[PDB]
Amino acid sequence: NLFNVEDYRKLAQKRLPKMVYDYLEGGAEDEYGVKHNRDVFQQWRFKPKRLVDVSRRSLQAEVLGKRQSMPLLIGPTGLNGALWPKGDLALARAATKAGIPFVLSTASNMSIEDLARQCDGDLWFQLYVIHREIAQGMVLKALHTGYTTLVLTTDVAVNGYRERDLHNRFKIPPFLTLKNFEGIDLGKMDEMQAALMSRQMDASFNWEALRWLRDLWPHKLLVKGLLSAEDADRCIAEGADGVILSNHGGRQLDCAISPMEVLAQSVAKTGKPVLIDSGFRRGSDIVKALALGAEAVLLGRATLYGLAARGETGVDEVLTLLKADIDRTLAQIGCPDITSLSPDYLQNE
Amino acid sequence: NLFNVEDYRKLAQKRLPKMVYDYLEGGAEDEYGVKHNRDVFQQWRFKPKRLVDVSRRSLQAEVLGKRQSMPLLIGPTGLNGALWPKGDLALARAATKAGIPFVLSTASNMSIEDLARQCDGDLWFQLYVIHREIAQGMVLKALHTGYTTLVLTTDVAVNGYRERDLHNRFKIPPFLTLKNFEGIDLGKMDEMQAALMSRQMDASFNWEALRWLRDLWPHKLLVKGLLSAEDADRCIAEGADGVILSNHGGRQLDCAISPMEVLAQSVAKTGKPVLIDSGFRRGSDIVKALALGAEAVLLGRATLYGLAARGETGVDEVLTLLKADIDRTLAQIGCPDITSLSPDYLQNE
Amino acid sequence: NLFNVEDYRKLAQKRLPKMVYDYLEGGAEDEYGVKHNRDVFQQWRFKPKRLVDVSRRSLQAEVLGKRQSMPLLIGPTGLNGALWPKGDLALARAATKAGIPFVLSTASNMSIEDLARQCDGDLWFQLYVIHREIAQGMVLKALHTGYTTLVLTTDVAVNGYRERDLHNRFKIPPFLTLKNFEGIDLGKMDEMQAALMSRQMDASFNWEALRWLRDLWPHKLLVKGLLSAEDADRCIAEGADGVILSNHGGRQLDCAISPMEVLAQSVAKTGKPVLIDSGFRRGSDIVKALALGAEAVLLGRATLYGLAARGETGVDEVLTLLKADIDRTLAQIGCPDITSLSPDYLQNE
Amino acid sequence: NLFNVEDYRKLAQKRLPKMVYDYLEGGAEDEYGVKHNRDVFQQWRFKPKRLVDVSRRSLQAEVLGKRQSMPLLIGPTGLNGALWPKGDLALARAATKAGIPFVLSTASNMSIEDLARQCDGDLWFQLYVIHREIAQGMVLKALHTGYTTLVLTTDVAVNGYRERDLHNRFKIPPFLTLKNFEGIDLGKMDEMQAALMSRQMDASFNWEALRWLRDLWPHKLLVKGLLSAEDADRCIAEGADGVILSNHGGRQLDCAISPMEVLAQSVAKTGKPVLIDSGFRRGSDIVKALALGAEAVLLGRATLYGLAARGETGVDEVLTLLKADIDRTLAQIGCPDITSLSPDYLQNE
Ligand SMILES: Cc1cc2nc3c(=O)[nH]c(=O)nc-3n(C[C@H](O)[C@H](O)[C@H](O)COP(=O)(O)O)c2cc1C
Ligand SMILES: Cc1cc2nc3c(=O)[nH]c(=O)nc-3n(C[C@H](O)[C@H](O)[C@H](O)COP(=O)(O)O)c2cc1C
Ligand SMILES: Cc1cc2nc3c(=O)[nH]c(=O)nc-3n(C[C@H](O)[C@H](O)[C@H](O)COP(=O)(O)O)c2cc1C
Ligand SMILES: Cc1cc2nc3c(=O)[nH]c(=O)nc-3n(C[C@H](O)[C@H](O)[C@H](O)COP(=O)(O)O)c2cc1C
Repeated sequence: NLFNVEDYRKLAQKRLPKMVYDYLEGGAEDEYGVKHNRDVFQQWRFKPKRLVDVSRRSLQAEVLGKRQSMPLLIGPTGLNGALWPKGDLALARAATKAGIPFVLSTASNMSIEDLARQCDGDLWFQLYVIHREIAQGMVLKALHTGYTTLVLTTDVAVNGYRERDLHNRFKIPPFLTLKNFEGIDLGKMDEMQAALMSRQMDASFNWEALRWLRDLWPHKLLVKGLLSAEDADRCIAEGADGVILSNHGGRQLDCAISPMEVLAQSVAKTGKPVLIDSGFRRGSDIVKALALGAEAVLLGRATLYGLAARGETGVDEVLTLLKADIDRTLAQIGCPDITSLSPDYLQNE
Repeated sequence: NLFNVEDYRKLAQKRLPKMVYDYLEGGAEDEYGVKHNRDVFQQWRFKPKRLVDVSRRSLQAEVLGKRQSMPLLIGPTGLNGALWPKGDLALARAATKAGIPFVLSTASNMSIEDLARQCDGDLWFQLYVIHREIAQGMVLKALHTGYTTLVLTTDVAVNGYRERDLHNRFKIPPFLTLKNFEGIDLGKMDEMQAALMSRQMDASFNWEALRWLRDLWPHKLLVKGLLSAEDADRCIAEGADGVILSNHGGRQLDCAISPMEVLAQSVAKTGKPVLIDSGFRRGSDIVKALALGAEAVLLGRATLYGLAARGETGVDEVLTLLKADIDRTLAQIGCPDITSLSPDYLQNE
Repeated sequence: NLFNVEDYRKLAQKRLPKMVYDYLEGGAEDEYGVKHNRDVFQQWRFKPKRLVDVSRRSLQAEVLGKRQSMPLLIGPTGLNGALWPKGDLALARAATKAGIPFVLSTASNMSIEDLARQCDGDLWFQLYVIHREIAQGMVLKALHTGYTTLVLTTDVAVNGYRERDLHNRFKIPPFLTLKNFEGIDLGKMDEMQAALMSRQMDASFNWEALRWLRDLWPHKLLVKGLLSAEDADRCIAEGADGVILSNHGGRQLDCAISPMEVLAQSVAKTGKPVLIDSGFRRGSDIVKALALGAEAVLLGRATLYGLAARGETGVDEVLTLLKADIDRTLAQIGCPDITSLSPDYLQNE
Repeated sequence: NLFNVEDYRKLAQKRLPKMVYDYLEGGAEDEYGVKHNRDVFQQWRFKPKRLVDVSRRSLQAEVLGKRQSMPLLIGPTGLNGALWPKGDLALARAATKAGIPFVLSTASNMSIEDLARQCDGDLWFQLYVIHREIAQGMVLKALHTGYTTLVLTTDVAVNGYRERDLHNRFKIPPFLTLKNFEGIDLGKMDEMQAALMSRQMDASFNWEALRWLRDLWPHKLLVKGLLSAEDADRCIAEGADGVILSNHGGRQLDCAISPMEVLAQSVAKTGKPVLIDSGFRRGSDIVKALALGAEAVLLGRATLYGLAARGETGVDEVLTLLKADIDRTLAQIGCPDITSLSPDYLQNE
């Protein structure tokens, strides 16, 4: 009985040790955030347009100007190897077979260059800045190995207070190593940035630092973790090619608004691509966001449930159900072409 | 203990095999739709008018200009034979004894001409278009056998994702055959529309196609499955004599609005009869809709519970309770004549 | 543990046979009405006024111009004898000891003249009109025996559909007889109004009939069962000295609004005393209504729980707790004199 | 597993006898008040500001013009000795080690002068007026022993109806004595204010009485128990240096609004420090209040859970978690300096 994402979550819960499952499903503090991420979608309902010819439908769409099979992406999630062996490759291959980009996390278990060597799909790289110089190295690595777009996630200045992990004394499984930080120096002055091997990131990274990153990277640049049209607009003003509204899937700040709450506003104010993630499980959630103007939706836990439960095949499976889910929804609301979606198909509840 | 519709649902659940019961009660995906269909009625409460003489009450009303015993109809539901032997006849006979129309489904187990031959009540025919030519045949059949009004349901361009059926591997019971598609050709060119024996309808049927249907049928024409005043108005502009606001009882699109949400607007904009279904269980739900301007309410599952539980007699029983329910409500709110209902008797909550 | 009304309900449920308890606690259809009657009070919260001298408090108040100990009344409830022997007397005596009026029901187990003979408190009479002439007899009886005010309840044109009673085949207990209809004629022409010994009232009683009643009764006249400022205002225009907003404690129309929803409006429009009942259990509910302008609150089930659980003493007990409850609330919100209550002490939620 | 306040409540429930636990956790009547106190915080969510340098954060803040480690205080709670031996000292010492004030209750188990003798932190004194002359004595005592600020709580004109205590026949534990009322007179005329040894306070204390208190005390004066901007403003007009919006943690009036409902208004109207308590458990609740303009938040039950569960160490523990909680929240919303908080970081839900 694997007919939707929730079915995959259930199977994933059965196969993962409790501690790993909690680490994946868990959110910050009371988890009112993850709940809100799901509940916010009920604020909109569909007003389908009847008697529209939907015999020929299209989910094809440009994201940052580049055509892909559907406006979905497998977003950046770290420690995927803890969910399934070579999790990073499995995810990237499923995304490639589906015709959509895959975003590699700075905390991946497979290195930037190894994935590129083993997968020919559209690869994006998600950057966490712990040490500027180290960040510069990874960015150039990604550039030199053909990663098409850079994603700066800015919502982990400090670690989220996830109590499930605290109660389980969650210790990052043995085998899992942060590959991208592998083999890095040890001079005695020419430097002790080695001190920067902590569990905390550079809490000082700011707008000026973004300019630095902007000059460093030549291709499409996105800023992830935004929760206001004002921040999204500033990002564009500073050179970003688009943004990813997100609350990190409820794992950072339990009382953060859902990105869906500032989606329409960010789209109207920035005039640039506004991607989004956090809370997406049903094709309907996805269509609601696209209808409000989102360029694309990034999947977090949805595809991880497929990975955890059945590896690569599970990811392929989750993506085909979601694709068929989206397609079916378009037919039902009378919007044959996904690029024609508009607020017109929605009713605020 | 058979005092209301819910009591009949309970008895029906006891008598039907689980798989058939799930197929009947089930909705699309999370079933937030069927729930919403029920919950929306709580958005209105009654403000009765006291000291009104209600010693003589009338539920009589014209629907599409034709008087009937009460503004209710037994709506189109397919595979009624799966709920009770000769389900279609049982329903039609109960409706006839009650003085209200019965709508035969394109997917009925009794043929268009057989029902007409065995029942003298007001018979309506509900059309699903799978193959144009086949549709034309059924429409002419219905015309020639005395069906008074034609109903085009437009909300099944594609099949609803009903997970209860998927989990039960629901296979349309053996005996049940789609009678109306019986004995149809097999030429080798003069044609393979035989290819059109799938579980999918003509997803291309559009406004132009509606005109075609409009010229084909000479009597009253209604378009069912609408969820916007704009669509309802276009239907009238294209020749329809009225519409049936509906979300197919929550079985097609889980996040569709309830038709009750666009009822008042459709009535004010079209100026033509606006019938409605989806979620009706209590006489109060019915009176609320009539008060908002609905010409009539079509029963879906309510009368099917009566059928499933006690056959024809069960349907008669559900209709007498509902009639007495409506009558009692009119007395209580001080509107002796059902045709005098207005938004004045309601309080938006 | 008898510290509030709910505690008395619990004890009453333990002492009454289930069928009698259901008949008392029950509401119409789904009982969404009784629930709403309780829930509506949460729409207001208190904004107390601090540093006000509340060392000397007063609950004394005029109702229809006549001073009483507190703005409470034990309202009309029929078949009180089914809850406790000589229930009507017990209630009337507790009310008298408390300094508030008691309203005798047309369906009481003790006759109009017997109660007056055995209780010297302020007695009101509640009239149900089944047969005009019979009604005239009771009204004159009440007049001649010293009942101070007449109450016409208008919300039982037809009986409420209470499903608990239907499931229990509730048969009015053996002993209980409708005393006020005792010993009445049997001519053969001079008449068969004997036909009017049914379970249904005069559904034709209207505004003209109210004028008739108005000319018949010389003292204070109140119309009970109103749910709109418009009806309340018409009642005043037709001669009523005040009204009682009420939905009969949720036992008549499950979807009726709570009288609390039209309280402020009725007070502002009529300019006459507006009493109210339906849903009152906590002193806070009572103070909220008084603050919104209600002249007084009638208790229905609250005092019946005291009666059912411990007879007269139980009623005395419920009234002293409620009085102390009200008094304590006045101190806490800083309104020492109950007649100084105003919307100023409330916050709409 | 002691990672947040709720964890300490759980441990406290395990260690305290039920009767003492109920006396601590309990609220007035239905306890809809305490629930509302918690629920109201969900009316706001965070809109963090990204790309802000939060590598250096500050929780330091002035309260009534005096710098302290963070805008928190351990508020006045009586009978602390019933929760842990020498509870008052334990609380005061934990607060002092944390760098924040401690407020001694008039009903403390340790005397005004004994605490001052044993603790050198910032000590505030909370005054309940039962007898004017007795009140004057305590106020002068506090003045002479170095207490920095006086707090008049005005929301106990009468005792709250807490039903948990009534059901448990809660009798103030044996050992616990009201130290501050110790050794006081017994003349025969020069007086029987001895009559004022009841469980009730001076219900007459009013605005004029506040002036009296104002002239008596030379330092900072705060009025606690306010629930309206109008009352808060009057307090300032009468000489108070600030106020403490509060509903006494839901223990006095079950339907009282939460102070959070008049926080912004009180801040805008008075132009003076507006402190607040009632319902605070998560750092997020605290940051929301500060963002709305509160000068500081007083902890009631939160720190008592630490006391009850692990004495002084438990209090130290609750304060370090709360401090780290607040600090983490500031980083996450991008407001490095706690004094820079504004409504800008919130989204009304
Ligand atoms: C186990 C797990 C690991 C994650 N790792 C990262 C990461 O390394 N970098 C990043 O930018 N986001 C990371 N995220 C956040 C995701 O990019 C995404 O914002 C989020 O999961 C979306 O919400 P959803 O899980 O409801 O889809 C992670 C999320 C989860 C659940
Ligand atoms: C078992 C079942 C079969 C149905 N079959 C049909 C059909 O063949 N044609 C059609 O137009 N609607 C069909 N409907 C939808 C109904 O016409 C009606 O819109 C719906 O049931 C109304 O909602 P309700 O079930 O809450 O009353 C069906 C509904 C159910 C529950
Ligand atoms: C058992 C029972 C009997 C009643 N009998 C009468 C009656 O004879 N006449 C009348 O006017 N109202 C009658 N009422 C309605 C009450 O006057 C009153 O409106 C109602 O109970 C108020 O609501 P509450 O029960 O929540 O207080 C009755 C209510 C109950 C629960
Ligand atoms: C057990 C207990 C004792 C209290 N004693 C006092 C007191 O003596 N004086 C006072 O002003 N407030 C007193 N309070 C109220 C507190 O000062 C504070 O307003 C309240 O607890 C804040 O709510 P919270 O408990 O949700 O934090 C008490 C509260 C509790 C729970």
